[PDB]
Amino acid sequence: QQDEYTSAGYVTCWYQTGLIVPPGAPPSCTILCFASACNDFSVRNLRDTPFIEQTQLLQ
Amino acid sequence: QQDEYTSAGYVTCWYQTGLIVPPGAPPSCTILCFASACNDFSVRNLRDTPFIEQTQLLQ
Repeated sequence: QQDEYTSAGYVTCWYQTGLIVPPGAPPSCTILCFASACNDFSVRNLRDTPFIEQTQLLQ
Repeated sequence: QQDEYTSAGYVTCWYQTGLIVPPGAPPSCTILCFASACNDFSVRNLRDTPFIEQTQLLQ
């Protein structure tokens, strides 16, 4: 839960030359992003995930 | 001269994905078949060829 302190820098992508697509191909293209930690990654504490919840004993 | 006995199996070719040809190229294409025996081929007897014939002494 990063605060202004212990935060991380912005990441951005900008055109350098401009995509050059020939007449026979569609001009638009789609780029996708894959994110995985490098080998040197570590965790330090353990806590409840604030993503899943429940209300009653589900039956 | 294969009979039902000592006959050989059928050979067939089917589309797996479908030819994908881009706008700049012609959609139709032509495939050709080359047939040659592998190294292990053998013949056993000798006989007249039933493909060529004659009528008289050609002069």
